[PDB]
Amino acid sequence: GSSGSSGDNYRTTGIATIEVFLPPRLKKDRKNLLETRLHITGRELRSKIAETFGLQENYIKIVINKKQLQLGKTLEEQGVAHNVKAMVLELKQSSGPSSG
Repeated sequence: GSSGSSGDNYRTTGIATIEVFLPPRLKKDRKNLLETRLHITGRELRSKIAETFGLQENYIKIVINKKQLQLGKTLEEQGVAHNVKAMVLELKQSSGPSSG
């Protein structure tokens, strides 16, 4: 429903290269780099990568520094700088409440 917000012309770009490491299942190409801002919420990432590689966002989890991506914290908050690395993990069987 309608699209188009914010603008720019001349101003430093708060972009940051991210290294996405897909599992030995998809295999698309060498180390995949993802260019994104830092202001974006960690959640946006988990979603970005997904959409990016058309993968799933509700079925994946980023990992950085043998830690988990803090979707509740901004890339900057958690501590995501430029030229960083990230791992793509696949959630486990999610049963939860039966579907009716």
